[PDB]
Amino acid sequence: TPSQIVQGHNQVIHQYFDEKNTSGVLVIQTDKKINLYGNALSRANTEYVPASTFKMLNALIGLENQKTDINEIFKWKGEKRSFTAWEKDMTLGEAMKLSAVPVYQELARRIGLDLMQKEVKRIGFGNAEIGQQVDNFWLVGPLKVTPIQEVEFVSQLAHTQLPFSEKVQANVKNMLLLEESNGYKIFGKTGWAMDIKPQVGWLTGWVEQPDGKIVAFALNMEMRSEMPASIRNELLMKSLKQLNII
Ligand SMILES: *C(=O)[C@H]([C@@H](C)O)[C@@]1(C)CC(S[C@@H]2CN[C@H](C(=O)N(C)C)C2)=C(C(=O)O)N1
Repeated sequence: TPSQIVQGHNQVIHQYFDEKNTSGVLVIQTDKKINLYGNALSRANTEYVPASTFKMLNALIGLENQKTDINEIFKWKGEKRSFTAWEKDMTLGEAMKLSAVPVYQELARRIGLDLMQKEVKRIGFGNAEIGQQVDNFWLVGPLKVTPIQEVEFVSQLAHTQLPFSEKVQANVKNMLLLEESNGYKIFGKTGWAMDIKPQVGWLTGWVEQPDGKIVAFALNMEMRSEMPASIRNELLMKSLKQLNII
């Protein structure tokens, strides 16, 4: 009789990250209970730059302080953008789905350094430090946040418990919908800080199950330039399936 290796979801997710030859953590929160998965659990309490995940908070601050509205069309003013898909006029919500940096730089500059630092410190996001550069403080420092802090933030968003108006949080939630099928909804925001070393990849969001239960997640991993952007989505979805969340 041979031995049998018993692969629980903890071992599977740890080895999912090992297979990509990188370090990563998946933070899960539901019913005010947080679980850690992956091959680098100490990442969960390490500060990283939020990169494009900060768009969620940018949008909340801009809508709450009436610097924009969900129907405003941000015009493409003619510079070569990083992707041709970004070279069009679009709303805040379309820019959220596309992670269209220049729209959120326009919004950040409307908010202004003063209001932004004060709203970020009021929310208590991460180390709550934005420095003097209002258009990149979430990409190159000084703002940093742990994956646990991101799961706590996004779970509050999903529950409309952040210190913002209900309608503002509801509108930002609708910008983050990624997938709907069979009574499940998945919301989230990817991020990838390429200019810092080591690079950091994010995928933060939540699942709404058919009975309404919310299961929030923050995936955080080291990226390398040869990786496809979809590696974050692949690792998230396989792990969510292994955990029976979807
Ligand atoms: C968000 O974090 C990031 C901001 C910081 O620019 C943004 C908008 C770009 C990317 S992907 C990035 C651009 N092209 C690189 C690439 O694919 N290769 C081949 C290295 C990485 C993202 C993202 O989340 O994917 N968002």
